[PDB]
Amino acid sequence: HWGYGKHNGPEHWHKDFPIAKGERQSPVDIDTHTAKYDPSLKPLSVSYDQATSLRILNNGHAFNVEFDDSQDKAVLKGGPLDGTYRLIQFHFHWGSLDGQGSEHTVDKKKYAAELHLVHWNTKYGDFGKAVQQPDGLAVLGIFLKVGSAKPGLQKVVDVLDSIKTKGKSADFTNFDPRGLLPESLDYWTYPGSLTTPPLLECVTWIVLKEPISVSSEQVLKFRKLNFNGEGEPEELMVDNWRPAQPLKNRQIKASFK
Ligand SMILES: Cc1ccccc1-c1ccc(S(N)(=O)=O)cc1
Ligand SMILES: [Zn+2]
Repeated sequence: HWGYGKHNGPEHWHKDFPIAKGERQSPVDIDTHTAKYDPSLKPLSVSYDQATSLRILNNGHAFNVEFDDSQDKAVLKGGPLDGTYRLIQFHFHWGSLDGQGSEHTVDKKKYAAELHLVHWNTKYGDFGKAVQQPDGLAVLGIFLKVGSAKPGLQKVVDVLDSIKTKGKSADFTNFDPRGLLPESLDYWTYPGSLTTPPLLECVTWIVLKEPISVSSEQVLKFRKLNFNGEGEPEELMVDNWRPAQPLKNRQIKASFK
């Protein structure tokens, strides 16, 4: 079934997931000149001090760093959001080359990678319920450019050898996701979807203006991961990104002038 290759990639997804051609699909191009500053947008509130990471998993499409979301430990609120969203996992999308890899683009510019911190609205009780709601998820998206290393990313990079193939997981406790954030929390926001199947239209996207810098060696190690399972022919996990989708009847709002 679905993946990122010629025969099962983004152009094919609509056959099993017709919502692929829906009215609020993600990612999108962020046209910075058309985005409107909204002075009524509140600052983001990122509360990750009590975050409890548990595990890192190669799921055959990316790797997820998973958190304990059974309590309000790591939460996102404020910004465009009403209520409290719990961090459940983060993952990345990245390219085979430094000039591609992000899902969102900025004035059509592609970054080397994009970090997604996935949160669900606690008023819906669990993640599975939340993805069935138009305001069920808040995903914080952060662009990665290649330059200096991101020290807070290195513990992720160093465990990737142990989860090379699909279905492999490793203990990944005591990781602090605060080390993945840029200085500024200025953001764009719009209503959208999951960027992989099932492509559900349940996401409030919050995309940070300021990218983080990662080193060429760090992203190189992302690209050594495998889509395949152990004992199967090696296919490098690269270019696991969906391209920009039609904006249709949506406005992107900016928290900043
Ligand atoms: C992969 C998956 C399975 C069931 C429910 C949600 C997901 C999912 C898909 C995409 C994202 S993204 N890349 O928009 O942050 C997050 C979760
Ligand atoms: Zn993602």
